[PDB]
This record gives sequence, structure tokens and C-alpha cells, in this order.
Amino acid sequence: PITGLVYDQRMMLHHNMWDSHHPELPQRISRIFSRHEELRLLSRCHRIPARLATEEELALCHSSKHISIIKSSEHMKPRDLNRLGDEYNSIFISNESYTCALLAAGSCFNSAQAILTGQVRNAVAIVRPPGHHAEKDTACGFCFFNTAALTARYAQSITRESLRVLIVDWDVHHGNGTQHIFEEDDSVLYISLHRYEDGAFFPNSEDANYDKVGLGKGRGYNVNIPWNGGKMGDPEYMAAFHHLVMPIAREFAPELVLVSAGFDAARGDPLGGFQVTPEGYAHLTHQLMSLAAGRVLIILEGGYNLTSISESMSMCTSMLLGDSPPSLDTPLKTSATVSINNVLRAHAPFWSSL
Ligand SMILES: O=C(O)CCCC[C@@H](S)CCS
Ligand SMILES: [K+]
Ligand SMILES: [K+]
Ligand SMILES: [Zn+2]
Repeated sequence: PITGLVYDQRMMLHHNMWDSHHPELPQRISRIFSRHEELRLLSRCHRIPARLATEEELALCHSSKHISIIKSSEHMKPRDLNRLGDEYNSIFISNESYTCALLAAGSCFNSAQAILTGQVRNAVAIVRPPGHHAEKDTACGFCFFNTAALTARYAQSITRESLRVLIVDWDVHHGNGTQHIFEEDDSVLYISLHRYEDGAFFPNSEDANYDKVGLGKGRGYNVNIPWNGGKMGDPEYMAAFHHLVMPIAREFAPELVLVSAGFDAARGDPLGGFQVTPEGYAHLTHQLMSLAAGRVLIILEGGYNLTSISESMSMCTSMLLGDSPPSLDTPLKTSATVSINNVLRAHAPFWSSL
């Protein structure tokens, strides 16, 4: 019953040289790491070493051209870096961005390998920059490479190609890159909960709507849970897991669970506008541990209130270590019931448990 943890100072080197107060702060990971220390959770975890992902490992999900542009950014001058960063949707680049993204991916490869070989039962990855917005051919939303998507492909590469991986994305923003990478894939089930607002919330695409169920062989293996009309919180995420996430995940019977654990849906986040409490994230973590014989990897994504994400991820690590879930504090808002009902009707054809 061992819980793994990976963290490396070197992932702080990715920074915004023009906007030092940019919300994707280097201190995001150190604040989460520091909160684990003062809560005495760090000494109960097994430290997993970080490492750089290889370019061949990046090719599992990303085109060679995209890898080369970011690899070339390591030697650019400040003026070249600003022009290149501005060519993407919400991306800043420094000379250390490429190495930090390599470390974030490679840190998750070691964690998945530790889980899949039984060295640890579950693991948490405090990494940056995030990954779930990165597409096959371009960077997006502070993400350069899709760390969660790469880890799923890496997990299959060290087991079997058809290894069933469930990716739960509870980051408040839709993982557009993760959806597109596995859109035609039946071996990687993608479930995302996200603020939608009829496509007005970032990343501002109708690909995040409930009717996108996957394509080809992947039909039914892409579950979007979009929220519309107002500040969502614990009761809405509790209901979505009870009605949609947990029934679909159990029928899928995953062999590995990856959590794109963004904490920008948390109370107090300056970007999400939601009110999910640290206890809420703990209960969601506890429910996912009932899958894949407890083989759960928590990967940091978004989340930009330093105090909120520190408490929230530490609560998740507390669940992986076996602690009992803390008790929650409300009737579902009408629009939330409407959203859950739309997903149920869209995915009932594919999941008899619905
Ligand atoms: O457009 C917005 O609503 C603000 C920026 C979006 C935040 C994204 S870029 C964070 C990725 S987890
Ligand atoms: K999401
Ligand atoms: K899929
Ligand atoms: Zn986000």
C-alpha cells in the first residue's frame, strides 16, 4: 500500500519573462509540494524520480514538426521567443520551457511505470507546464505537450497496445487536445467535466459539447460533461460522478486511471469561477480509487490560486494514502441537471449501465 510522488525543482524554470505575475506561476508546484511537507504527507509517500521524456516518446502523440519547433525554442533570443509564443493560443515560452515540458512528461512516465510494475499502488505528479490543451501539432492553453495523453500511450507501450486507460479531466477547462488525440480510440476512455457556457468559455469550441462522443472506433469513448449557467460546486460534481463518470468507468473496467487533475474549478480560483472545495476533490479522488484495482495517477494540470490548489491536491494525495474522506458541506442547480441528462441520453446507446 505505497503511494508515489514525483516533484522536481527544475520544472520551475519555465517562466514568463515579460509578465512575472502571469497566473501559470513557477511557484504553483512548490506551493503544492510545500503543503505536502507541512501536512506531513510527503514522508508517507515514496519519492519517484523525475526524468526527461525522449523525442521518440513525444512522437507517440505529437507530430515531428511540433516537437521540432519547441525543441528549437531552447536556443532562441527573447525577441524570437515572444514572436513564437504569440503564434499560439495563450502560450508564453522561455529558454527552459522545452526542458520543463520534457520533465513533466518523463515524471509521469516513471510514475505510471511504478504503478504498472507494482512498485506503488497509486501516485501523484506535481508537474508543470500543464498538458491537456496541447494538440498533436500545436501548443495551446499554457500546454506544450499533452502529458496525460503521452502517459497513456507510454503505459500501453510497456504493457500491451490495448491496455484500457481511463483519463478523467476535472480541470475546469475542456481538454481539447486530449479529446482530439484519442477521438478515434477505444482503448483510452476520455471523460471531461468542464465549464462550457454554450462555447463561450475557454477554449471556446463546440467540440466540448455533450454530443461529441468520439469518431470511428472511438464512438462512445469520449464523454463530455459540459456545465452551463452559473457557478458550479461540490453537489454538481458529486452528481456527475454518481450518474455518469462512475457507471461508465466501471463498465469500461480500466486497467489504469489517469486524472488530469486541474484545480481551477476550485473555490477561490481567479479563472474558473466555480466553488469545488478541497473535500470535494478528496471524494472524487476516493471514488476513482475503486477502479483499476486502485491504480490511479493524479497529474497536475491547471489551477491558479496557490492556496486553493495546495489544499486541494494535498487532499487528493491524502486519499491515495488511505485516509478517510472528510465530510462535505444543496439542491442541484437546474442547468446542472439538464447537462447531466443530455450526457446520459447521448451515451446510453454505448453504456448499458446508463
Ligand atoms: O480565456 C479565459 O477564460 C482565461 C484563460 C483560460 C485559462 C486556460 S489557458 C488555463 C489552462 S488549464
Ligand atoms: K476538463
Ligand atoms: K476516446
Ligand atoms: Zn484549466
